[PDB]
Amino acid sequence: DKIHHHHHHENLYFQGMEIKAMFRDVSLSSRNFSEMLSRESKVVAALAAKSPLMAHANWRLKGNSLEEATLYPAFDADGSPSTPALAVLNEEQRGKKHSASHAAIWNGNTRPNEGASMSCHVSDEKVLPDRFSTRLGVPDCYAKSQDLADVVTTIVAAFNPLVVEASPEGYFDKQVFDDKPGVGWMLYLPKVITQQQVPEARALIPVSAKGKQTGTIIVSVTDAPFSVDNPEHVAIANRIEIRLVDQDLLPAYVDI
Repeated sequence: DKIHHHHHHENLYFQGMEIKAMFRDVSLSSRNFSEMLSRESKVVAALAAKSPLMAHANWRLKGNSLEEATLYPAFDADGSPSTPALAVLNEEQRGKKHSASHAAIWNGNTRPNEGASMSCHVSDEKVLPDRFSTRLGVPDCYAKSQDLADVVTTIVAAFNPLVVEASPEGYFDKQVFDDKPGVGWMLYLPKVITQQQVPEARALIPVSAKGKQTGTIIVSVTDAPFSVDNPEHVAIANRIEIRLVDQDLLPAYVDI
């Protein structure tokens, strides 16, 4: 109900798909809202191609209430960051030296399972990694793995991350290593990962950029939408996690 439009509800448990990325951009500040919203606009564009409910015009800033969460559109008609949105983010940042959510937006849809939201977490000290996350909702029978791969590749091109995790909420309690990233439905790593290294993987999608393979998306399930309630989906994602660690391909969260 308030999972997408309220600011702090991103810390609460919900039923839906979650794509979490960790990156290190030494040129990105926590006050550079224009660059944050422009990167989010690229991710929104990938979602808008799949569903009309994700169109840029519908997206709004998050708020402390449903009323102020529907007042400010995130983008202009062309998809660029809107000035009213940048004006609000600059005023809320004023004085506040510490914030756990930057450029937090939602698709303005309050209907169950029809909503979506995303936010950035930029650290100015750059000792801890920067973060980006997006929440979409429970995948139905018409949820193709290629559609999720397209959204992950767009996030890789927009943030050049060190890791992207894609899994339904609640998979973290089911992953083999709690100190290392989970495979879930998909896992992106900025390394060339082959069939010989991970023979359990149902798909290994190469991600290319600047004239070479930048990384690989590891897919556990390709026949149906990944379900945390399906013990077969969890067991194969768990086997892939064990395989990746056995060959020192899976880093610890603290080491990222």
